[PDB]
Amino acid sequence: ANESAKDMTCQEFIDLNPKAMTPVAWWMLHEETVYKGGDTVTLNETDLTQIPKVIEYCKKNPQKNLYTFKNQASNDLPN
Amino acid sequence: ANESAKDMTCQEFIDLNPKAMTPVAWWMLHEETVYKGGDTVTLNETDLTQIPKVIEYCKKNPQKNLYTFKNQASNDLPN
Repeated sequence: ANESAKDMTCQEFIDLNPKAMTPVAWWMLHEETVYKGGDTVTLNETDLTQIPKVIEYCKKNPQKNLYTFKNQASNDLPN
Repeated sequence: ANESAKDMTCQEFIDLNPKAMTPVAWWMLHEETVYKGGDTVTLNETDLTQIPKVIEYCKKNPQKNLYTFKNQASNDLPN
């Protein structure tokens, strides 16, 4: 266990099963959070737009880490 | 994309990468639904205890649907 989704490389992300790619995408994009400002853990329209972009941006850059794709994304949550 | 994390068979789950198995094991313990007046969406100690047990339930019962292992687990609310 714990081969590390946060250390999965982008070439490996685009090669994992497309069933389990969907949970991986939000786990990363919302960075395993406890959720702040409320409990509205639903997919937001930014999130729904980013689910394809976190895949495209990996096949476009196969050398990158999977979890650094959080740095671009705002989601909805407060600082 | 758009393969069924919600219908990954248990023989297919124990064959997915141990990197992305971790997101799927939470995702199944806490569905794409919305929360019920709390913050226990974290990898709390019940979830940390269930994440290995649901992997063990798939390799011992490889015919089951991975998401059946939610129906046993009353963890997706505050207590």
